[PDB]
Amino acid sequence: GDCLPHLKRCKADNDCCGKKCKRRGTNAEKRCR
Repeated sequence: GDCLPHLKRCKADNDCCGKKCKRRGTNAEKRCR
């Protein structure tokens, strides 16, 4: 169990520590933003 930072690549929407991972469309897995 560990969320990603608010600026590192994320493999899932709920993978960052902000629960807001950016992507190329509507939530997917680009980078924590």
